[PDB]
Amino acid sequence: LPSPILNPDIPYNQLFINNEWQDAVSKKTFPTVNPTTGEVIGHVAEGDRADVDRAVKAAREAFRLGSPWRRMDASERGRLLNRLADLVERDRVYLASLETLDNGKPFQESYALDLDEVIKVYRYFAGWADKWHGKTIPMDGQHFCFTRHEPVGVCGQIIPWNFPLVMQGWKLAPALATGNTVVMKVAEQTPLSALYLASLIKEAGFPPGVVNIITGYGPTAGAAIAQHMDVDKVAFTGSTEVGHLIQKAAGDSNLKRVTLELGGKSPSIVLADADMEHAVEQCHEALFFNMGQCCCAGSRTFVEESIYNEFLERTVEKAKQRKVGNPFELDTQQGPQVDKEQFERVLGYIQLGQKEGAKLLCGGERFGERGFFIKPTVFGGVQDDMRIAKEEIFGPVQPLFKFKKIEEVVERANNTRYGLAAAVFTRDLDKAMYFTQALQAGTVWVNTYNIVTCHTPFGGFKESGNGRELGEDGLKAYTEVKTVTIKVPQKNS
Amino acid sequence: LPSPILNPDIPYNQLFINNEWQDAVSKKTFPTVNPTTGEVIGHVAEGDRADVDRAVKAAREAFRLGSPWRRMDASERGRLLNRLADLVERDRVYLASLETLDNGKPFQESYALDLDEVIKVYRYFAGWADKWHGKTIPMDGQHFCFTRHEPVGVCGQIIPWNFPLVMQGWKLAPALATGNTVVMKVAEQTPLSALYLASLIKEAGFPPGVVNIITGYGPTAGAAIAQHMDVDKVAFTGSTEVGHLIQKAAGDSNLKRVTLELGGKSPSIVLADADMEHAVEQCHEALFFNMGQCCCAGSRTFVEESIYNEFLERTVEKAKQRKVGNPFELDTQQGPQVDKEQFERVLGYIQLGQKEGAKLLCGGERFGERGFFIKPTVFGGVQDDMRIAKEEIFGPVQPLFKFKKIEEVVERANNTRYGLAAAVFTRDLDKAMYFTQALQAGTVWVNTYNIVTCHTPFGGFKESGNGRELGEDGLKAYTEVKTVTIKVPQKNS
Amino acid sequence: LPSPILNPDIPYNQLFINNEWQDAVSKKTFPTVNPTTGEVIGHVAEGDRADVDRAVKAAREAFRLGSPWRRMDASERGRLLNRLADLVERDRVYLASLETLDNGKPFQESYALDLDEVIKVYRYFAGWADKWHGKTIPMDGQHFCFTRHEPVGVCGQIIPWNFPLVMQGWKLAPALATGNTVVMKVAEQTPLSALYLASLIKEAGFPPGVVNIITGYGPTAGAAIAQHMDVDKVAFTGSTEVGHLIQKAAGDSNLKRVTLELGGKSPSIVLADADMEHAVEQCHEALFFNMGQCCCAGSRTFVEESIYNEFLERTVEKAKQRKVGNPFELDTQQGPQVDKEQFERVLGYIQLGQKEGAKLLCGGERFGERGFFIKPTVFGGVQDDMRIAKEEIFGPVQPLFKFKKIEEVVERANNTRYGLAAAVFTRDLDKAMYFTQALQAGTVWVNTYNIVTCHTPFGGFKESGNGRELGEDGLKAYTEVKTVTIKVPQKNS
Amino acid sequence: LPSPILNPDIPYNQLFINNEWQDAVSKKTFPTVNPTTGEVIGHVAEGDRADVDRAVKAAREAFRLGSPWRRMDASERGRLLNRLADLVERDRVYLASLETLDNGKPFQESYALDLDEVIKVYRYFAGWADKWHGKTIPMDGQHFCFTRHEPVGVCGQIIPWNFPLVMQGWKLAPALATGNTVVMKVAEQTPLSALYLASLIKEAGFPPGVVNIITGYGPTAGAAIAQHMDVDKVAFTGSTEVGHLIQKAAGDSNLKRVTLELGGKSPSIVLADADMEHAVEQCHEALFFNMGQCCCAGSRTFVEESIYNEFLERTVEKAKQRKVGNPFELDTQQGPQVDKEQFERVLGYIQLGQKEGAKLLCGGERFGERGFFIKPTVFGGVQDDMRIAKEEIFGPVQPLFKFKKIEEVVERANNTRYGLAAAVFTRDLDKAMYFTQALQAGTVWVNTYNIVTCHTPFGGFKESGNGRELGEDGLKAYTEVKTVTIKVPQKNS
Ligand SMILES: NC(=O)c1ccc[n+]([C@@H]2O[C@H](COP(=O)([O-])OP(=O)(O)OC[C@H]3O[C@@H](n4cnc5c(N)ncnc54)[C@H](O)[C@@H]3O)[C@@H](O)[C@H]2O)c1
Ligand SMILES: COc1ccccc1-c1c[n+](-c2ccc(-c3ccccc3)cc2)c2n1CCCCN2
Ligand code: NA
Ligand code: NA
Repeated sequence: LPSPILNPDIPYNQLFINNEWQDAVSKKTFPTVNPTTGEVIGHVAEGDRADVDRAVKAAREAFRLGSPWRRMDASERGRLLNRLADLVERDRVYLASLETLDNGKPFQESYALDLDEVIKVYRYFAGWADKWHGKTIPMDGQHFCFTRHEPVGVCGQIIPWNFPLVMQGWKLAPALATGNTVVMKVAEQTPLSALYLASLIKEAGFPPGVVNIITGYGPTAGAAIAQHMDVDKVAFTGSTEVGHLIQKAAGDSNLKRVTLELGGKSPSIVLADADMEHAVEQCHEALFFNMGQCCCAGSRTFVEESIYNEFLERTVEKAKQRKVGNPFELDTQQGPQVDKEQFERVLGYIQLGQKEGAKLLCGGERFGERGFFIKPTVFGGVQDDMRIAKEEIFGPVQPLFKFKKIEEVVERANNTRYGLAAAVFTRDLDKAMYFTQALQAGTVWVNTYNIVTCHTPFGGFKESGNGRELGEDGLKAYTEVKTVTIKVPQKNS
Repeated sequence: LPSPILNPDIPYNQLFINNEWQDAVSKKTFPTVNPTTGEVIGHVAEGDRADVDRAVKAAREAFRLGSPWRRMDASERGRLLNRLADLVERDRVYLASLETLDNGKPFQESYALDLDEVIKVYRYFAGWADKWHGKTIPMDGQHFCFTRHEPVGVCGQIIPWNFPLVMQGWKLAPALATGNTVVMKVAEQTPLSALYLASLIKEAGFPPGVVNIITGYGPTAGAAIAQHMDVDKVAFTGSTEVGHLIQKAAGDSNLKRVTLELGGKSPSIVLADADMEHAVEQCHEALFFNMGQCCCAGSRTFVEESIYNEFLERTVEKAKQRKVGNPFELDTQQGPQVDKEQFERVLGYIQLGQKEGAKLLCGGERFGERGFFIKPTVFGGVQDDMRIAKEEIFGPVQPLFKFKKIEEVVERANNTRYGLAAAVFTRDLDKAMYFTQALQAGTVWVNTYNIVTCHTPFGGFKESGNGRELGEDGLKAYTEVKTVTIKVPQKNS
Repeated sequence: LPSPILNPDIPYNQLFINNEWQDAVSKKTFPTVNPTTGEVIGHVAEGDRADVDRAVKAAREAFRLGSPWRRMDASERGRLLNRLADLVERDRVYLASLETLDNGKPFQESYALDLDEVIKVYRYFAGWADKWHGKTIPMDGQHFCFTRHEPVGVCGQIIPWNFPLVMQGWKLAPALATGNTVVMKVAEQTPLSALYLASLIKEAGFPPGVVNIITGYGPTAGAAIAQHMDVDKVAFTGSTEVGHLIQKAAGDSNLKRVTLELGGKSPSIVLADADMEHAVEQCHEALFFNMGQCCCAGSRTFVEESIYNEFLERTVEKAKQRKVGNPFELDTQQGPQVDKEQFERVLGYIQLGQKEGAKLLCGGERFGERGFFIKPTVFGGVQDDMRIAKEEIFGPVQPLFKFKKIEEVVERANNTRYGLAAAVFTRDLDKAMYFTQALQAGTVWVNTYNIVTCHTPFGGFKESGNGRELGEDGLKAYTEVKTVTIKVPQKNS
Repeated sequence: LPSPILNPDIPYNQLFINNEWQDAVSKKTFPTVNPTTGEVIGHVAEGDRADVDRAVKAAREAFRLGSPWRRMDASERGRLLNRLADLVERDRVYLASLETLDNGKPFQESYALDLDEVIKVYRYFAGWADKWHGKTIPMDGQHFCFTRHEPVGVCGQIIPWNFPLVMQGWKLAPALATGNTVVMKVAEQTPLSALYLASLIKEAGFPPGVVNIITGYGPTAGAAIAQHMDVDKVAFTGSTEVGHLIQKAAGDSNLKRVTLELGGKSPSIVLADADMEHAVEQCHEALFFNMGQCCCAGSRTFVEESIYNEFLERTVEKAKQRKVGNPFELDTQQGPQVDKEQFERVLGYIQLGQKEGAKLLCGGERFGERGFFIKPTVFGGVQDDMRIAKEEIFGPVQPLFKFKKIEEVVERANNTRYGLAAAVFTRDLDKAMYFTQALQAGTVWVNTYNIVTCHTPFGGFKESGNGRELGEDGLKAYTEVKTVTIKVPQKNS
């Protein structure tokens, strides 16, 4: 509910390396475009391989035995994370406003959702810093055996544009809690907010080199991180397509540890006994949240025969009702899509939907004639074999599906190489308990959707990812287990 | 459906101490009665304080730093518990016959349920023996910190008669897996099967004095254990009143650790939307299982008012057809109560129910003319103020209660000093999820009853207990935690 | 290093109940005496049983199903704890000054040690609030099984006078992190600091009733808590003597869960290969810390033959060197003892030491003639059979012991009903590894002493206590495990 | 000292698929050679991609939702793994004889070490099967949240020849305990013992297609598994170079999860204050154990300069007396290398060491004239730049290095792309504690070597691996975590 800053000052537009604001070696820059107007907000440094090298070198120095970062109490890593949270909260209006400027998401979402979870993810992992225990192990023989939960080391972190601050949090927070150093490559489309955050990292007191931020393109900077021979781990969030190239690059370089957080085509499933009104609203936001550009979006809405006409009819009405407009307006629900390419990609899929024989129920075209706005779009009578049913559209397009039986809707929902998330809406206990086992997805929701918090481990089955972020389970990926085994004069229980 | 052994060889009738069969210092015996016939089976050693002191010395010595049992690999404690389970399997028919002889439960229970769980509990904890890890802890300062999950030491174990072999296993399996030594005091009513198990403990290869079994009366042998200045821990399963005393003896003697597993007045709650046929059957067996002598018996049946009369009629029907008879007949559903005293107590409670204004619906008197059999009894119209509603009857009496609202039946189910168990029957997701929170009991079942296995932590809220047994959580009471904190020259993460 | 407030305003001197400052029902008060001058600082409310009843009633209302405290996110319990930390830090000079006024400990200790650990313990458990997970359990049959880690409920907490704020932290922080409500009875000798803290609890935003503070006497208020029929748990820190009465009272009342943190006579053990200078200094502070009034104080210093004369000689010199005086002076190392009784108790033990044939090497008498100061006192040639060797003196008296062999010093160190802590000083690996297994104490230190932090579980073997505080292990005592078990239509791995 | 079986019956020479013995689709075989004699033993089926596809279909079907293996109690997966261990015990002499026949290791190794660990690993993981718990998570909002520790699914398992039975067990035991299905590709050099184990898997009672064993070449059969679009996970133990490829095949195919257990150049480090006799013996056996063909072989021996010459002379002495000969002679300490190719490779490295300027001290050529035997070889004067210092020789060659300072030898021990293991020999507490932190390897030993058991997480830093095997930590790679988040009507703590 506070009011935003409509023309924020953007002091930070350079590379953040070893706590110093820095131009690319090449001195090159590249523009970021405000998607609500189509106009150039400003220019940021265009980092390439040579800048990744400087960043990796600094993060390596910060990770070396006896560095300040390695020697500080685990609890001091906690306090630093906690202070960062406090700084984010202090500058919450600014940060959420900058997010809306650069990303285009509504300011209500940006302030009340994104920034809130950013603050929480930093606070949450602040708490884990000194509670991530190893084991003492009653092994055979005259031994004292235990494990250390050491950091894995220099982590390369690559994130997308859909939730810039949140995706940065998800990566930085657990990596820092566990004592790693970071070289992070943020999306080309949304470089600004992450840079203001790096100023807060400096203000918070993190040693130089522990966090380094690189703005630039994916195939240049990013491939440089994935391919780098002195990066111990890459944590990648992005398209399934690019995921394939990251795991390859790891095998091609130095066998760096890999976590992948990838695409999805997540099914919401409404049984006939569900609270209709609630299921229609949840499935509606399941897809339309963040202008359809959420990775775990409910992008296939499956609906039982007995209730499909009513469900369809109310869903259409909700799409038509959703406020589209300037995201700085408090009641805007859908901002523009992120850029020209994403915008045309989505209109292309709308066109494709119709060519394939899917029934267009509303929208289906540009909204207005400035920026990259698209009318909320719903498709009826979609079938499993259609391109719009199999591929990640990543936009405000809701395809509806009809089903009769439980066995059928399980098979159809799981018949995909994706497996990021899934949801069921039902009043019945046994049905809900069965769906939680049957659906092949990293997160299964019951009578809700998109409830991903700092506490909840999150990741794909199959080609939606490899490994888990958030919660206690999110720490494993940032941990290199060492087993210490010591000969003792006598063992006793 | 295997065949029982009737009137079999019973060599073990003495105290098991430091792996040698011994009578009490005073040379006394006491009789044990077959509840089916009413006839004395044999006499058994009558342990008192001087015998307990003997057993405590044996336990203390087997637990001394450097002993075989302390120095042994944790995995070998595993292999021993597993050998024990193999031996119980080999002699399964003999033990199931012996329990039925001495306690009175049907051979179909004794063989298929009791003995199966006994094997499973030695087997389950055999596996925990070498997996119960301490922690490495990234504390402040220039320190390596870790914890050892050491055994507490000499553990006094006092069990009841209702599941003589199961209760012995619930005690011995976790205690030995964590490497303690045991002085066990078996119930006076059911001494025989626990002594035969002791012969297998010896055959398995447990060092002398690790397990020490004592037969005797509670006020002498039990109280010597609870009051002993060299018992490190008491684990007690029995009556709430005796539990009060056990806790007082620990405070009056040596501040030994105390786990208490006490009585219940556990409610089964049947909502309007439940599967009627299933709910009737489940709540019938919740009470009458093991002749109403189960600690977690569903000894109050609360039923929603719209389905009350239907549930009532079906419940009386099912009580009228329960097969009462000789427990060696493979199809007897109900054996005799365990001794004269228990039999008369339950008859007293039937009478009491009638004088309080509760409607007797069936049974309500002795069955037959030899042994200690009671007809399955059901009461209707029961109120919360009645003594049969408040007190643990511990026999074949099923009181039925009527409720209208959710909020009313939670208050009434929880309005008791007890909290061992509870159960709900419903098809509704939301209602099930609310009751699992709202009911104050250590185990809440949904659409089932009495499902307590080696994996499931079991114990009481309020005066139904202190601590938990079974599962990983059952290991905590048998652990003394030692923190070890060592100056190191330089700490790195 | 900041300067203290020498005459702090003491606005809070009443009972804290349901967020309201409150006189005892009786309107009675009792004085607290400044131990450095012998003069009455002021009067606080004298709570008795009737005031405990009002406190318990309020904490019960705050714990009821659907209360604000029970419904708030676990993470909001974290934030509240974290804000409390922030408030303690804000008012750190005041609080540490008030502690020195009422307790008499040096302001350097009070500020740099006590207050620091108070801030950390609140911050540490703030982090645990939303990370204390239960289990999902792959049990036998067609079941979904999991455990809830519910709060145990209304916790009675009774603490001593030696570290008023710290002992309050150790109790409040984990109890609140896990969602319990509290009725706390603080020591009669040191009521003031805990009351200022309760104002911070209110300022932080904790719901009314969640924390209640009672000032008053042990046998009146305190026994009332231990004996209370609606208190679910008592956590007691105090004398072993009173511990016995708490566990009794629990058995005598409602079987409330009991944790006991009791006395000690902890041995430090210096082997011949230890860094002499360092061992002399560590063993010196091991006892003399907090004027000898630390519970885990190294109150028996065992020293190897080859090095005893040198060790003795340097230890004596350190005792004589230790600055005694006004605790508000920055370089004071030893303040006065807490009150007249403790003061004479210690001088009594000094007298007793000499009567028993122990060799007085320095001090042995009052220091000056105002307040309750005692000269640092060391005894040579102490033997295991002397009263000064067996009993908790709780003052600035260091007895030295000589030993030859490792087996011997193990037996002598463990030959006591106490077992709170222990320490060894040695350069040798195998020796250190052996001592960590052999010594029967809840904390074993290697080449240091008194390193107890929020991370490190802490408690007695034998009659030094029952259960553990601090670290992850500190949460178990404040947890009531509930096992939920649900019948499902089909189980799959 | 039990007696081996020479030239025994070997019925199993084909593929094990869906519990039926089958040849390859192409009907081809390949030979296996006895490294002792040099003579062909028998021929074995040559699996290729079409055979793998067959095996993947069998694994996929046994893993389908609702199958016997999915629906089975976790505890029964336990009991099956345990039956398997009983059967391996029954046929222990036959298997130990068969491993010695096919691989060449001494029967004293094969019987007493290898087979013992195999039994222990099936036994250890049998116990984990029903104890691998997920979590209940007190997340934000009106939600019950929990995790399921589901199996990842079809697991491709590729093992080497150096410990044919041990490596098979390290793979199958954890994977089956967590309820996966397996397609295993056994080494071409050592196919026989793994097929006999398959006969016991069938006798134990594992459902069809749960375990599927394939004999064949790496580039065909191995690569079909790593590249298959329906294998969910690859676990690979072998060479670093092949590990690179495995990681690339996963990225190029279906983003299957990858665990890699790769090569080493693990250093043993002997400080001046170490037990000389013990250190010589330990570092000698660290290298020559299993004929120098142990992944974690102590293949660099760094020795403090003050004790260098003494250590050198004693080490050559111990190399000169190692009993080289027929591995059925019970007292042979060293069998032959495994095949022609390995034999020539190691001879090449001996020669290479001489041309680089390293002093040959003993052996350094073929032993005898039949089979593939090499004399124990030691080099002195070795430098870090030499190829024998950098490359994994994987045979009976012990390079000796000289160091002065602590800081120097950590840098040099860590200066490698490898990090499987390391070890220190010292009596000093502080020095041991520093090395356990400072060395970059997944296992650090202190005053021992090669102590890897079922309890101890094992794996590489850097290019020695990704992830860990053995212990509780080894279960994580075989787990797909599912978060389940359910709307509830009211949340209470
Ligand atoms: N293990 C630990 O964590 C730890 C820490 C600090 C102090 N201590 C111990 O505390 C003791 C010193 O403090 P203390 O003298 O105040 O001990 P204490 O036993 O006299 O009193 C402790 C607290 O309990 C109260 N109390 C006294 N009698 C009571 C009764 N009958 N019922 C209920 N409460 C009663 C007191 O008022 C006080 O608040 C020493 O033995 C010391 O070793 C232990
Ligand atoms: C608030 O402090 C305590 C409360 C109870 C028990 C022990 C301590 C304690 C004593 N100590 C001390 C105090 C003084 C010394 C010391 C030793 C040698 C020379 C000077 C001071 C060491 C530890 C600590 N702590 C706790 C926090 C960790 C840091 N240190
Ligand atoms: Na932009
Ligand atoms: Na005072």
